Amino acid sequence: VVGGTEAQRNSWPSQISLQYRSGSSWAHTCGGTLIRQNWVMTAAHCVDRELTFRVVVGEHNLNQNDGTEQYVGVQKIVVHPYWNTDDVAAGYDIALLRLAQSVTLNSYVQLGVLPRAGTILANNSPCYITGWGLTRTNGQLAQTLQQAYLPTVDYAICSSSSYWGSTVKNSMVCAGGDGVRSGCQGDSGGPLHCLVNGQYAVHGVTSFVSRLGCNVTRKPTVFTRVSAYISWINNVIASN
Ligand SMILES: *[C@@](O)(c1nnc(C(C)(C)C)o1)[C@@H](NC(=O)Cn1c(-c2ccccc2)ncc(N)c1=O)C(C)C
Repeated sequence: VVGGTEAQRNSWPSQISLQYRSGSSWAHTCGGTLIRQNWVMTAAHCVDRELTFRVVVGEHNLNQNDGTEQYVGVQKIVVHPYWNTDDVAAGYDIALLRLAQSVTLNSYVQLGVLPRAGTILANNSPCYITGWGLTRTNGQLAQTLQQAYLPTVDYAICSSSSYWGSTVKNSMVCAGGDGVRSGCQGDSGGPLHCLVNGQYAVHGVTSFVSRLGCNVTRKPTVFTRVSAYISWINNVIASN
């Protein structure tokens, strides 16, 4: 997250860190959202590689024992049937991970609430992106969970020429684009929390940014619109 601030320890309990084993250690690669005690929602492009993954919940500082972490393995990965490797502009950038074990819920580990199917947010809706991603373009990962106020940019504006044009689809959500704050490498697969009716719900799964850089003016961070896949999500968990 570029232009963010450190999130409080118990602010975003649904956030998880998706890690893969590199050598004899584990390294954070993407974010994700806990939606069931044994199911995690993330980006398809995060699990496109033939790597061994693990999930960490109750995580705050990547390199320090917080005394709240739970480490669980991934037992099954379900990518959207229409997902096309490396083709993030086509959409369908979403995947579900079935955990090897059910995690324990407490003040640091909670399920993120999903929006009702078809829900679209008004322009400039208050949202927050969270993650341990790069704090600067071509910089380095954050040590502690970061958060940044990222207001939505409706489809009409985001799909305009001065913005993303045809690259963005209606199955996506645009947030930010002020040139100061944004998502960045390592935030992928994570949640976009938006305030709706006094409650925070996960309306997006972080997908991509401009090839030019993370925080580019008029190039908001793009997310998969969660509300467009509620039926798919329910179908997967129900038969797995
Ligand atoms: C997303 O954070 C993410 N996913 N993988 C990674 C690495 C491996 C840590 C860099 O970071 C990142 N978004 C993207 O990387 C999306 N992206 C791609 C792309 C496509 C397929 C697989 C990986 C990456 N390609 C081009 C551009 N412009 C992208 O943003 C953050 C959300 C910024």
